[PDB]
Amino acid sequence: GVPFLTELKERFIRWLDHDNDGQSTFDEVKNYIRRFKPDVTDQTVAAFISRRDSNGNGAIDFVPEYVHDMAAPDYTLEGANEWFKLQDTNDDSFVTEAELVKVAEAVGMSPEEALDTVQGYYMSADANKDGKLSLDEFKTLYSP
Ligand SMILES: [Sr+2]
Ligand SMILES: [Sr+2]
Ligand SMILES: [Sr+2]
Ligand SMILES: [Sr+2]
Ligand SMILES: [Sr+2]
Ligand SMILES: [Sr+2]
Ligand SMILES: [Sr+2]
Ligand SMILES: [Sr+2]
Repeated sequence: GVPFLTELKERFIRWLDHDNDGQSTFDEVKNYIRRFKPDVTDQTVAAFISRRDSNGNGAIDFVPEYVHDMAAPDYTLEGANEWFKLQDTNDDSFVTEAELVKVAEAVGMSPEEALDTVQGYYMSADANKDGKLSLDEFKTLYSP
């Protein structure tokens, strides 16, 4: 569906551009990802910016880039993999229940809200019940 542009802006400010200058520069994207992957590498942060940076100015611009990306959200494996990798705190190519719960708490959920999100919705994709998601399990969460 179509997002509320005013909410997109409030989200962009609160997550990526605290100063509302219209750009999310390196240290801003890093402070964003560090909330939930505290030992995120500088190169991960750079690749996140590059997928969004259509004008090549090394920054995520609210306009046109954030609005373009968010106005028409769509599924791709590459896009799903980016969030998978950011939740894979130990980079072992699985997201465990505990990693997903810690990320949920880090982005502002209470302990019980985080547990109920992960143990309900996320683990519904755990086809072999081993307590963790592969990329192939995780990607199914985009098409309930
Ligand atoms: Sr200020
Ligand atoms: Sr900024
Ligand atoms: Sr990283
Ligand atoms: Sr840009
Ligand atoms: Sr992991
Ligand atoms: Sr369950
Ligand atoms: Sr599994
Ligand atoms: Sr589906």
